[PDB]
Formats: sequence, structure tokens, C-alpha cells
Amino acid sequence: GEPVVGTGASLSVELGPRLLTSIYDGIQRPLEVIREKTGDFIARGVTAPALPRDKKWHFIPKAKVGDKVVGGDIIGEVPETSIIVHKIMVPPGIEGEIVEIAEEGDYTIEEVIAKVKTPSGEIKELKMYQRWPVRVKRPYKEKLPPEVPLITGQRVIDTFFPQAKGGTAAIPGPFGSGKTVTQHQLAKWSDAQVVIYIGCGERGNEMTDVLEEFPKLKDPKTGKPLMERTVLIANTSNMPVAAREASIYTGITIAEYFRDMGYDVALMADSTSRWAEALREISGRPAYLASKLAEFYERAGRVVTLGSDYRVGSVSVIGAVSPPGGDFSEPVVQNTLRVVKVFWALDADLARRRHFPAINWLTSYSLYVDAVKDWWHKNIDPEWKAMRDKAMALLQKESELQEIVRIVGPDALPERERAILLVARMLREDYLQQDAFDEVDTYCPPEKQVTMMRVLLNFYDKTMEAINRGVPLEEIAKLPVREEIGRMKFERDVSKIRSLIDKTNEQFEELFKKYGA
Ligand code: VO4
Ligand code: VO4
Repeated sequence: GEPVVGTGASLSVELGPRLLTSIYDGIQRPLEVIREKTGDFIARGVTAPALPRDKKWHFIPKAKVGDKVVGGDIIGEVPETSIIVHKIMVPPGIEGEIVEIAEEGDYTIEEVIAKVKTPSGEIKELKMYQRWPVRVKRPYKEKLPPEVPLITGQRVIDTFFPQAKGGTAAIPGPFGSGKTVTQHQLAKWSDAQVVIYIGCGERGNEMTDVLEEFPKLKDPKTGKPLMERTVLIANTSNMPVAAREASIYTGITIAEYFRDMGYDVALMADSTSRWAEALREISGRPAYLASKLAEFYERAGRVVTLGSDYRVGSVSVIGAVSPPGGDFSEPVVQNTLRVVKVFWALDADLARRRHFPAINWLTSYSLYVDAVKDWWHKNIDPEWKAMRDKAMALLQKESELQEIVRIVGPDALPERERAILLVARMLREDYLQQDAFDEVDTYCPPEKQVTMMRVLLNFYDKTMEAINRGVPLEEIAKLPVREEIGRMKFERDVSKIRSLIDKTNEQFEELFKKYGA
């Protein structure tokens, strides 16, 4: 219900209390499964609102009459779930003095909780909510360069293929896939305060997957339901093409809304083996979509937000990649990999071998290693990057030894080359592999990740020295500290884990003894 100029009608989203816990379609209608048809234009439809009008939200003022405010200043707070304090912000574009502000009380979002007098003297009435055109990226002061990692708790990601806050990552396959769980681990454990999940597609016709068993789903950081810090955006198959395409703009706009408050948010865009009909045209001009995609992904970022006070937020984006053929030379994957800075190569050969997080350490990548190393170094461990590089070099080396051995067998391999396989094997089993279903190992804090890495690297250093001093590998393979090393991931007390470093040294020292110089 508006004019023509460029891209369709108004085309907007409402941003305020009860986005959280809400399950929406691709254009922000509350959830019963429904339909919008279009092109680059607009829609018809039915009567459901977005944020509810009836609901009365407690509003705490955070400014007084006489305050100068700009686009994005926080004028009040609303507890909205037991996890998220919602921040009421002067919408972008508006600045002035506060002439009127509501009082500690309970109000429905339709109320006016403030009036601002702009410099030319116009009076603006501010609601608890605000409207925003999904296709326009919400403004901000500055986009900071990648530098703070999105800690995921999952060893292989955090060590070898870090995501940066405000970074962009891709991962195979549909999220609903039962072959792996890192997708869930990512959603549930990343230190983003707010999760915006765009759950594309669905299976069968009984109707009840991600819909039912999710208001029940527990948030392990707080014991409160994960819904209490999530916004769900449903893409069903019986929904219409245009609503699905709009859904990710809807999601990212909502995400930008939460970063604007000073929150870190993660946005997960699911995806399915489905042919988008680009190759329907013949004469009238394409790869123009590749750039629509790009433009999407570069709406991600950690930013200085609008406001008077210095404030930072981020939108890190994780996107599912599911080529029509399960191919992976399909344009969908090329197109994504040309934009994203991080690929987590989920791998069916790993899953079959029950190597879990089935993330291939050889074909994955992160362009954020350098950008985050300083954070690790300054906060957790000065040796961080050196250590990841050394482990990566050992896994790389193992790869080559494996190749060669496929051909000529293991029988001719020298002790030093066996030692390398022994230790790379520890590295694969004691570090890479993580048990997502263990109550301790489901999450691995930075401090524990680096200690564990020290223990393995120290073991490796000692192993090589031992071999070089003539100690049989078989005597190293049996070293009793190995059994402890293979269990360290289940240990909660980081300093007990650390103590394995002296245990190793001692056990190796005994071994040097036994084999006089
Ligand atoms: O569930 V998978 O992303 O390893 O095909
Ligand atoms: O993304 V892969 O399942 O070809 O490692």
C-alpha cells in the first residue's frame, strides 16, 4: 500500500518486543503456514500482525526530558524474556532533544513512550517499536575489521577455522540433516547473545520437525529455553518462492536490529537442494544473482553502532550450502565460496568413520586466522598461532605420509615417520574429535583448548627427541601418559589437564634414563 519508485512497495519489518520467541514466515507474519506471490514488486495476503498490540511490556526509561539524542540512542529498556533485555532506540534518521518521555510502567507497543523535538523543530513520536525496509542495510558509524573471534567452543573450528564476530562462514548440506550436529552446536554455543535462524525447507508430510521440538529446546548457557534468545524464520516448501527469497533480508534486518543495541548476533541461513530458475530466460539478458548474494553477505559485520555512546555490535553470518546434485561444482557453491571468508568442509567420509565434528581439516579454510590471532595472544595464549600452525603442519605431513603409504605400505617406514603418525593420530583423536553429547566435552573454553594443545605439542616435541635419542617408538606408544592425554577432553579442571605436561616430561625422562647416553 504505497507508490512505485524502484524496488516494490514499502517492504518492511517491525522491530521491537516479541521478535524473540516469535516464529515468522519470510515477511514477518506470525506462524500459521501461508503465501506471498511476486517479482521485484509487492504482495497480497492475510490479517496477522507481527509484534502483538495487546501485550503490555514493562518499560524502564533511560533518559530524561532535556537530553540530546541521536539516531540509535537508547531511551529505555524492556525485559522481554528472562535472557534478553530489549533496548528501545531512537530510530535512525531522528535527532533532537527529549521533550517527553514515558515513566517506569507497563505499555502496549502502540503507545508513545517519547517525543523528540528535532533541530528545525518538528516533533517526533517514538514507539517501543520501529519499522525498517528489509532491503536497505541498516546504517551504522563504522565497520570494524575482523578481530574478535566468535568463540564456538568446538575445537577444530576455534583453532583451525575460526569465525570472526561479524564474519561470514558457509557449511554444507541442510541444517536439518541428521548426519552431523555442529550446526546445532554452533547455534547453541557461539557467544552471540541472539540467534536468528532462517530454517529453510522441510521433509515428509507429518508436519512437526523444527516447529515442535524447539520451544522445548534448552539453552545450555542459562538453563532457560533457547527460544528466549532466538528468532525463527520458517521457509516451508508449501510456501511461495518470493517469501523464501525475502526471508533472508528479513532475518538479516532483524539481526542488524539486535547488533544496533550492542549485541552479538549469529544468523544461520539454512538451504536445500532446490533449482532456482535462472536458466529460464533467453533474450533480454544472469550472474547478477551472484552479486545479490554477495551484497547479502556483506551486510555482515562488527560495527560501531549509531548512538552518542561508543557501542559495538555484530552480525556474523553462517550459511548452509546445498548444491542441487550434492555436486559441489554447482554454481551455488562457487558463488558462495567466492564471498564467504570461512568454509567448514563437512565431510561424509569423516561421518562414516564416526570422526566427529565431521569437519575436513584439509579442505576447510578460514581467512580470519591472522585477524583473530591477536585476540588469542593477548587474552588466552601467546603461543596460540604458533601452536595452530605447528599442529596444522603435522596434519598436513600426515596427509602426505598417508598418500605414500596407500601405495607402498607401512612396513618400510622409519621410526621417525611412525612417530609422526602416532602423534598426528593423537592430534586427530584427542583434539580434533569432540564429543558433542558429553556434558563436559560438548563445550571447550579457549583456556582449555590451548592447554590441551600444549599437552599434545609437548608430547610431540618429546616424542621426536626420544626417537632421536634412540628410544623405541613402541615404548613411546605405551607411555602411560597417553591414556590420560586421550581422556583430557573430559576433564573440567584445566589445571589438572595442564599437569599432564609435567607428567609427560617425567615419563619421558624415565625413558631417557632406561636408554643410557
Ligand atoms: O549432513 V552432511 O552436511 O555431512 O551431507
Ligand atoms: O563439502 V564435502 O562433503 O565435498 O568435504
